[PDB]
Amino acid sequence: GSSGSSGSPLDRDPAFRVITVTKETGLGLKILGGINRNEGPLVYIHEVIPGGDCYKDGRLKPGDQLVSINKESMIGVSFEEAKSIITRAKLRSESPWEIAFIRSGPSSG
Repeated sequence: GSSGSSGSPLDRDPAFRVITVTKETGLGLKILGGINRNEGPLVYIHEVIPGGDCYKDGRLKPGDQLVSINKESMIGVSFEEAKSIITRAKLRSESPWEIAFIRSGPSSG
């Protein structure tokens, strides 16, 4: 059957949500954590820079756990890497920004 449980490096989350942010100038998003950093190994939104693509979206916020941007991996990655991807992303292209993270919170009742 299936083997694992206890603990694992990679494993898609149940509340894993994926959205898209209208790309115009560039990502303009900050990340936190890093297998080397203290906030890691998980990666989260350090802060939404005022004047970015996501900034306008709002869907995302500072503190949310990221998963992958554009088409890379943010889970269990190097703080510099995740950040290196944003600026390395397509940028100034035609397709929007592929944002993947986990969404889940108390709503109503």
